[PDB]
Amino acid sequence: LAMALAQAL
Repeated sequence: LAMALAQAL
């Protein structure tokens, strides 16, 4: 989850 968000932003 943390990674998904980091990449999205």
